[PDB]
Formats: sequence, C-alpha cells, structure tokens
Amino acid sequence: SGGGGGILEKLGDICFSLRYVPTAGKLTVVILEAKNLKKMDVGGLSDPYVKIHLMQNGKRLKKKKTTIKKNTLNPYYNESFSFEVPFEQIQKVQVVVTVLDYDKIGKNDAIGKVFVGYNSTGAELRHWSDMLANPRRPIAQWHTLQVEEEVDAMLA
Ligand SMILES: [Ca+2]
Ligand SMILES: [Ca+2]
Repeated sequence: SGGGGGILEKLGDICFSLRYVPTAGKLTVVILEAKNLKKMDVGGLSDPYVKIHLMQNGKRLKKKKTTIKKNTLNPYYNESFSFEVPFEQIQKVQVVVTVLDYDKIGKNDAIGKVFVGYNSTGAELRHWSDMLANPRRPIAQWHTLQVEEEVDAMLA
C-alpha cells in the first residue's frame, strides 16, 4: 500500500531490473526501457538517457549513466550496471534512477526520477523487497517517474 506520488505527473515510466547477491555484495541494475516520456525539445521529442546513483544518508556515492537515445519518447536501453554493497548495508542504501533529456548545449534537464531502497514506498518498496527476498534472482518492474523536486526532498 501507499506511495504513488508521481502517478498523475505525466512524466513517463521506466522499467528496470534489480538483482542482489548477498555473499558477493553485488547489486545489479539493468535499465530496460522507458515509455510515455515527457517531451523536452521544442518542435521535437526528447533525447533521453538514464542516470543511476547509489546513495546513503543524502550522499551520492556512485554514479552511472546509459547511452543517449535520439528523438524518442520510448527508448530501449538494455544496459547493465553493477554496484558493490555489503549485505550489512543493503537495507540502508537507495538506488536512484533519473531520466534526462540530453542537450548539446546547456544543463541536461531531468524528465523525472524514482528511487528504490531505504525510505522507498509503494511500488518502489515492493521492487526492492522482491529483490531482497530472492537472492540472485533478477526482478524487472515498471515505475512511474516523479518530479525531481519531490524525489530530491525525500533523498536529502
Ligand atoms: Ca531540451
Ligand atoms: Ca534534447
């Protein structure tokens, strides 16, 4: 129950898999696809890419990013990323997933973001809990993107 703050924001959705291997402390995130993204270019669509942050206690510990897909609101990525998180800390971290529009000049604006892990709620918490309940098993799930203002207030 609960969560769902981004549902009516109409920013789009992201699908990714999570896998956690406790013995090795290996956390794998595969960015699969996004859909229904907000348009971010005047006269056009968006040039989306995805950033992943590992966080704890308001600090960005590690940063990864996908390739950029041009001129689409429904990008497919299928790009894998791994992090090292010891089992004693896996219930105390966040994985933050942000979709942004690439612009050749100017700060790349976020479309929206979500996080899973500590302090996550709703479908975000469910995905994380499913990951932890099933060591070594990759679990794919869709998430609704939420405005950065809101998500960042929860992460800070
Ligand atoms: Ca733009
Ligand atoms: Ca752009």
